[PDB]
Amino acid sequence: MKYILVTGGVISGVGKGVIASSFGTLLKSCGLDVTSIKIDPYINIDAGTFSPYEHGEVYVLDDGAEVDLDLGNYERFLDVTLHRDNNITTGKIYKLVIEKERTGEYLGKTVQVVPHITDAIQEWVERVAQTPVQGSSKPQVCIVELGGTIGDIEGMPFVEAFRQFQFRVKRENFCLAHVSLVPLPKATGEPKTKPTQSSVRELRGCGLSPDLIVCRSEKPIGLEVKEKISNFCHVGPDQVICIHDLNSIYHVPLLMEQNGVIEYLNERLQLNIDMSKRTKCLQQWRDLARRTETVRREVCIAVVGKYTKFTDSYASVVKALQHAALAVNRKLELVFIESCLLEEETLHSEPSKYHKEWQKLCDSHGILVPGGFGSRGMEGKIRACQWARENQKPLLGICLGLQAAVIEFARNKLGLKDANTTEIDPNTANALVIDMPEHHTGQLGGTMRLGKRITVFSDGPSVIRQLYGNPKSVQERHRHRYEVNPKYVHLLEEQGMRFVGTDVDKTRMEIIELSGHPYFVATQYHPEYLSRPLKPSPPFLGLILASVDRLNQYIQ
Amino acid sequence: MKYILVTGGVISGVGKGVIASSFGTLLKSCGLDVTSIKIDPYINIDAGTFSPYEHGEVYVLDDGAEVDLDLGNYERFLDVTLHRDNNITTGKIYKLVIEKERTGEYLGKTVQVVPHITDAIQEWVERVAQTPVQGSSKPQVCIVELGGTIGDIEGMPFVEAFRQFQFRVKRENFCLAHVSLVPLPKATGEPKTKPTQSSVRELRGCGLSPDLIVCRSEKPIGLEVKEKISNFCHVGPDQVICIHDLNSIYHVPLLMEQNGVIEYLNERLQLNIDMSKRTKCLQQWRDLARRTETVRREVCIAVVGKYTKFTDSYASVVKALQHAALAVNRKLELVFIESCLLEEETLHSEPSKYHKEWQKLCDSHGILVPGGFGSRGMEGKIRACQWARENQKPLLGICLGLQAAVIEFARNKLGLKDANTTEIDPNTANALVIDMPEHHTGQLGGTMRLGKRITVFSDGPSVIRQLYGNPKSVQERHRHRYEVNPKYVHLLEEQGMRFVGTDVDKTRMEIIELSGHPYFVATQYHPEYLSRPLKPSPPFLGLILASVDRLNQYIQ
Amino acid sequence: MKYILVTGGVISGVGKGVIASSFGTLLKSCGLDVTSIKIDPYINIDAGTFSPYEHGEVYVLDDGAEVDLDLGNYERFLDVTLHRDNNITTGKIYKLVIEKERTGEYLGKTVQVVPHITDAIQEWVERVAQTPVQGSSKPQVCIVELGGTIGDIEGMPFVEAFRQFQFRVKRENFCLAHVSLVPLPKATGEPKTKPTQSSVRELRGCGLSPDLIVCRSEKPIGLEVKEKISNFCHVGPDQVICIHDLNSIYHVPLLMEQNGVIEYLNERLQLNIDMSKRTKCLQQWRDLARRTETVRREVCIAVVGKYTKFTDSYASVVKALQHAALAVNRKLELVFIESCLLEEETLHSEPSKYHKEWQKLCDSHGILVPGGFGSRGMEGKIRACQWARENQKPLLGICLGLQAAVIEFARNKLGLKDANTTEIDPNTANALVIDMPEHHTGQLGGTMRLGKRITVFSDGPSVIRQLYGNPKSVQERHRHRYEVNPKYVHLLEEQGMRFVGTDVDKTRMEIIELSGHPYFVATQYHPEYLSRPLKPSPPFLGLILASVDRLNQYIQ
Ligand SMILES: Nc1ccn([C@@H]2O[C@H](COP(=O)(O)OP(=O)(O)OP(=O)(O)O)[C@@H](O)[C@H]2O)c(=O)n1
Ligand SMILES: Nc1ccn([C@@H]2O[C@H](COP(=O)(O)OP(=O)(O)OP(=O)(O)O)[C@@H](O)[C@H]2O)c(=O)n1
Ligand SMILES: Nc1ccn([C@@H]2O[C@H](COP(=O)(O)OP(=O)(O)OP(=O)(O)O)[C@@H](O)[C@H]2O)c(=O)n1
Ligand SMILES: Nc1ccn([C@@H]2O[C@H](COP(=O)(O)OP(=O)(O)OP(=O)(O)O)[C@@H](O)[C@H]2O)c(=O)n1
Ligand SMILES: Nc1ccn([C@@H]2O[C@H](COP(=O)(O)OP(=O)(O)OP(=O)(O)O)[C@@H](O)[C@H]2O)c(=O)n1
Ligand SMILES: Nc1ccn([C@@H]2O[C@H](COP(=O)(O)OP(=O)(O)OP(=O)(O)O)[C@@H](O)[C@H]2O)c(=O)n1
Ligand SMILES: [Mg+2]
Ligand SMILES: [Mg+2]
Ligand SMILES: [Mg+2]
Ligand SMILES: [Mg+2]
Ligand SMILES: [Mg+2]
Ligand SMILES: [Mg+2]
Repeated sequence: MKYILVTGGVISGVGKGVIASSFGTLLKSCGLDVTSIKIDPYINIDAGTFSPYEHGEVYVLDDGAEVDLDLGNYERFLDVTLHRDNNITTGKIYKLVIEKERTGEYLGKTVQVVPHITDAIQEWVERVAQTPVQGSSKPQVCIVELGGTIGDIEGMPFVEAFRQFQFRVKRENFCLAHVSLVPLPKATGEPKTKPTQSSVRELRGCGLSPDLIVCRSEKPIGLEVKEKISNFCHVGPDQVICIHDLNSIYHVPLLMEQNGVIEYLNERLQLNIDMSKRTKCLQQWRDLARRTETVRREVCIAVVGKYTKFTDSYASVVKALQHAALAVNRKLELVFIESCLLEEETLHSEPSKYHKEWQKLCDSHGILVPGGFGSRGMEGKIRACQWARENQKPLLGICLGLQAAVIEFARNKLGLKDANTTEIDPNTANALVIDMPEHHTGQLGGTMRLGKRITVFSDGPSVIRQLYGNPKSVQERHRHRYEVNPKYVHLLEEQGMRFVGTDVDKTRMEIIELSGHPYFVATQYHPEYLSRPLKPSPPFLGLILASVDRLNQYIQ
Repeated sequence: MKYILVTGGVISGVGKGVIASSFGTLLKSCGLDVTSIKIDPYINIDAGTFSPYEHGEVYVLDDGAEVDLDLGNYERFLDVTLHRDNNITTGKIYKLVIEKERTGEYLGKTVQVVPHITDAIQEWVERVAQTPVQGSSKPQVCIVELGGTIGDIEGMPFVEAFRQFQFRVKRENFCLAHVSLVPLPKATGEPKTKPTQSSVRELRGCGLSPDLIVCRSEKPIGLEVKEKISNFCHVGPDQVICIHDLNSIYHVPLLMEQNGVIEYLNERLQLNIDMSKRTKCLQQWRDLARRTETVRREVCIAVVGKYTKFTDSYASVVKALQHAALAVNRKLELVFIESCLLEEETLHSEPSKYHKEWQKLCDSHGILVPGGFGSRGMEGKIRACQWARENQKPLLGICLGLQAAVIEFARNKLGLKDANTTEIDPNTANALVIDMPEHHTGQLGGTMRLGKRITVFSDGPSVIRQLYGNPKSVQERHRHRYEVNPKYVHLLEEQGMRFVGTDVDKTRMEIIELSGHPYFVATQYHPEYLSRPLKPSPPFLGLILASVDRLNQYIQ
Repeated sequence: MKYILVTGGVISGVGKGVIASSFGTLLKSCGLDVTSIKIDPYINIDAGTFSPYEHGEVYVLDDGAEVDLDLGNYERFLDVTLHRDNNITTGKIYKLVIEKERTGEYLGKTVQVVPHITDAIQEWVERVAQTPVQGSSKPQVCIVELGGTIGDIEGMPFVEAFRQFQFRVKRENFCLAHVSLVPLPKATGEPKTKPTQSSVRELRGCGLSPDLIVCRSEKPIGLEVKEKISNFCHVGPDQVICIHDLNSIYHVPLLMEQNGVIEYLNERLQLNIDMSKRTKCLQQWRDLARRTETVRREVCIAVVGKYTKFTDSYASVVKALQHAALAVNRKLELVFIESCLLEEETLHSEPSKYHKEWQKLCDSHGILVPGGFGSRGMEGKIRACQWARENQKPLLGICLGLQAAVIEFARNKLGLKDANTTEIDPNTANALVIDMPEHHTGQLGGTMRLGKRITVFSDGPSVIRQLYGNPKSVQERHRHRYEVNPKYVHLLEEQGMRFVGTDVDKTRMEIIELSGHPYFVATQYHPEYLSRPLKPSPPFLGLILASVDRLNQYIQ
């Protein structure tokens, strides 16, 4: 088992995740099995506490784990399926060790950070690196990405663990890549290597020695800066890799392959890649990165979102839209519309922003209501679903656009003008959405539907069955708690709201599709968790093909 | 509230505990209320897992907590009663924070070491420093002793916490004392200040600045070494305190008062001691420290102990014996006798060590069987209790010498030759000791008798009632699980084994005293937890007064 | 004597010189006597070895010292006269100590870096801080600017010296200001305080504690960044000073006075400024900084310079031009014309750049030939002087434009077509410029005319006498070696080349002024060494007033 550790230098927002993912993509293209581990030095255990407006985009693995979005980035770039243990945190390690000590399996000894916490870290890393992530074959390389910057208090147990680890796994199996900031004060316009010198000094002091240096700057750095860095950091000048700000993120593995990273890793980790097939063709990645700078025709999509700030709060959604638009060969223009600026309460307060938001929503080609874990701004979501329903505008709803869609449908098409949720307003005669928790053996009470579940379609006349390649079932990822009530599902089925897919027991409803409309569908699950750069997801594919009037042509 | 933080320098075994305790003793003598906090950077939560041969001498507070022996040292030197929270560890802090995060009282934020763990440490320290330890009056100074050496990974959260803390409590209320090693290579016989320079550099880097430097050497250091240290560490030359190896530990507060520490603390922390009464007489401490170097007549006591190694494995016991001997005005010579080297199995293996151990046990004036948390070597304890019973040699048993004494009494005086425990050999018709756990409301099951409990004596003719000042009750500290069976307690009461004291409900037995013997008593509790330098404990007092034939004279 | 030390943080080009000069300007305006010391950690002793294309603009003090240009910046901003010892370097200190040791005035002891080099540094600093720089009154504050970044090997003796020094001069007389880089990666657009945290940690470790933090960013930083910095660096949030990129350098003292630096220094150094007169009016500095952003009408000046690169290679010249243009109330547009691109050798090689350079020289309003210490490109200087002479374009020559002007005058007006220098081509019958070195008692041989010398004018009809306020003499600064030959000075005086000023002995010639021309003058000295922001120098004043046809109007 070979390891590649990716550490960070001067500051935090220095670009470690894209470097690690690109390493993975290169090695994958060369024919290797690659897993990856992300280490977060914060005290949390999961993302089930994280507020959406505070961190954004809980990513859900197919075993039901709510983890960092960085594991989502690895899943997209490497095309693998990671588990909950592929994400180590400080809280997880300290909890495992404190519990082990409290049930007396250290045999009365004093448990200390060194060596017990570092032994725990090393055993965890060695353990989850042999777990298969692509089928059943063992991985051959593991990319470990360490969060934070060297010198911080929070990351010291981990660098101590990895010093000992580099000697435990026989250094010919261990490579370290250091990502640092080469700043450039515009008072003189010269790249400064002094912060990199300091950070590599701290790294050497802690016991680790870099094999690659990845510099982060805005344009390329010359050979003099490269030679100064290789002199102070003890690498070769070819092992100093410059990654400037490129067009897209899909150009970073190509820029890494242009700097000859594959040959250095093939000799340093003693892999035995046969460097003959075009040097392990990254051919379709080249096609995709070329399309990213070629598309011209625009498609405008609206995103009715509560936390309009985009500190990665709709990351998987935006990326599913991008992967869909690139395969449709069109440029994506994304509009973010606050959902609370759509209710006429703002009209009562000040009509200016109300009107401009409504005009931005009106001049769009398609609508996407994402799933906010909450009820704040749901009124705007109902208004937007209604507007799109009575204007023949294509719409896709995600885990809450289903609830909002069925609510507005009942309200303004079946006369149940008091239909609402039990999310809020739990005092309602017409509870259109109810709470049907999961009851699996091993539960006392009930919890969400979490993870990969099977879904079976109903009948013939539906487009979602076509976009999915006409299969009988489809496995997707669920993170919901509330459903719709079957009384009403057969009430509002005579009126135009067909239910196309649901579980094997037919007790819940997952995909609605109101007929007599170009594209009006909704899903309880999240389709943006299985969207990859080289294979988009069929719901977003259809939403893009409909918003530019290419859907029917694509069906045939 | 004023604080004094005591940190450590070059190595670990540098003498921090005695420095902190002596600070406390000085300030106490000057008329102040002093509490103290001990910080252990290890991952454990309590000492209930610690093996006795691994750390030695679990100390039991009077609320039932099993803590470090350093809290025992503070209790002896300061004459206070500390609680479980006066002993912070890394495990306690990380467990409190992980639990707070897992029940969502950080409100969805990311919990990080800085600032959340350091905020937790600061709030804990501020909290337990206002808890009264002497009656009900609030403390005025708090001595915080930080374990480990500056620069270690385990102690970084704590020094970060205390940097922020020094600014939160208004520096005129915060003083730091740094204890360092001044080594002396005998190749040249000159004290070296260079390691102190390095450690104070690391301390300054982490954000703290010393107010006192306490050097640790074998003989005094001159004024040139003192001036070099004050030059590199930014203190005055009078704030460099030399503590060499003295006669006893009772000379350290006197040596601190000779270096004018009280005046510096009175001006630096702005206490308002009225330095007139002999400068706050340490008079009876002077008497005790003088007696330590004056006593001449010897008394030899045997300690039948399993783990003959004395890495502080019988600390409170040995110190109770010392406090008893000093008030009796005699020198104490302590013999450690392995309990497993008394059973004739070693006689079968090799009789040499068997015979020499038995001769050491035979030429002693008194026997003390301590309480080992286990059953290893109990056979030797039975043999020793029997030998002392049939030779009129004074004996005191502690929490297991009671069980061993009653076992040998039954065996070799009432014919129940198969009497044993349920500790080991749970298959016995004659279970002399049984398991009567505590059942207090708030329990599901049963746990030990732990902490301070009341004890009432039975009748008139007993010496233990006399040594205790003839009170009706006495509060002591229990850490036992097994008792004796009442059937047998009234069986072997006609034969000479009187039961003098027990609980209020008379369902257990605590003090046995077999009459027709100079001094043969036993106790279920531990009397060595309430033994102080200036007031010994009556059981050990009587054991010393009997082993030198001064008991009857002392009674009158 | 009060001290202010200015140190540097993360990188080198962080802006220390302007911060130190602005401190000086503020304190000067408040009515204090201020001196300043610059510490360069390089091994050189003077700038007499520095190549002009390598460092640029040797500045000449009025005692004959060739020093850094930073002393020129202090002289301009503070309006003082510094000496050679106001510029400490590593070479100076180590040479003084090595020589002291080699002549046995350490009395046989071992001389070590600590304490002997640091004692030398401290005595030097204490010594030159009491030397008067403005008349004869003792200074009251001293600004010490330490070059380089904390953590470098070259600057460790100096920070050790200043730790000891802060305690030697009684901390109430010592203040430290730390200038650091707050970088801003545009991937997220958030200012990062982590490098400042690291550098202040190193600074604290070395023994110094900041009193002010001066952050360097492109736009202002908020109160959250300010609070994070004050938390980690132990200052108040008002002592965190943000200096963004402003219009000019004359806005930095005003931005410092807006952040209340004067009040903090008045309380911290216990100066006794009476903060009543507008809080010590920086009134004419306000006028000048306002004019910097108000001037509209343009004036274009050409600079025929060898090393067209401007790494501060014509700093004093460009600044004299700016100070002149601002008082004339016009905007200055400066053109840099390579002197070697004017000889027709480039015409033979490629005429494109030749022609474009000649067109840039042709479309200018005035010409300035600066003094290059050499002979490279002098041919272009002769061509430019000739072009300006036969086109009635105003010209000013500086220490080599005098030689070039007299050479072209002889050549193309008196028929001596082989007139040249002994600088190059030492084989010439018509040596128009000769070498007349200085012979002062205390010399074996000859050296340059270096430092402040007196100059007496000749007669009535001249404009340079008018621009100087019609004085009899003027003290200027000389750094030349070659002069003109008196035979020829009376040869080409009938032809239109009048000599207006020279020494007291009339053996050399300093100011030529060819009549029958708007403004054609030349000077052997450098007038750009006495040019101040609030009083320009008369030669450049006249050159600007002539290039915009305002000279004659200004004369009356
Ligand atoms: N394979 C990846 C990796 C990165 N990202 C996105 O690109 C942005 C920048 O990535 P990253 O390198 O992780 O930036 P930072 O997290 O700010 O830098 P660091 O990890 O060093 O803290 C992130 O929002 C991430 O969602 C992505 O699209 N796909
Ligand atoms: N470990 C080091 C490295 C360099 N220097 C000093 O730093 C100075 C160079 O300044 P700087 O430009 O900041 O260093 P660079 O190596 O050039 O780094 P940068 O890329 O930021 O320019 C030199 O005088 C050198 O003596 C030092 O003292 N200690
Ligand atoms: N008030 C005190 C403090 C110390 N001791 C005893 O003296 C010995 C040495 O004390 P200490 O200073 O704590 O030594 P170390 O623990 O080895 O040093 P450190 O705390 O720095 O690790 C210990 O066994 C302790 O039991 C004591 O009798 N009474
Ligand atoms: N921060 C310091 C302190 C001292 N020195 C050097 O260390 C040498 C002194 O050696 P040493 O005896 O080890 O230092 P001392 O201060 O005397 O420490 P010690 O008490 O161990 O003798 C001197 O040459 C001095 O230049 C140094 O380089 N850096
Ligand atoms: N009072 C001053 C100070 C600075 N300068 C000029 O402004 C430029 C930047 O000044 P400085 O702060 O010294 O920049 P650096 O030298 O690059 O930064 P540092 O001193 O920290 O190395 C320099 O070219 C200098 O000539 C100026 O005009 N007048
Ligand atoms: N001395 C310190 C300071 C901070 N942290 C950790 O650093 C993380 C914060 O990351 P970063 O953003 O890089 O630190 P900031 O203080 O916010 O610095 P910056 O201004 O660059 O954002 C937190 O988890 C905190 O636990 C640490 O380990 N050691
Ligand atoms: Mg990242
Ligand atoms: Mg440099
Ligand atoms: Mg100790
Ligand atoms: Mg020495
Ligand atoms: Mg500078
Ligand atoms: Mg941050």
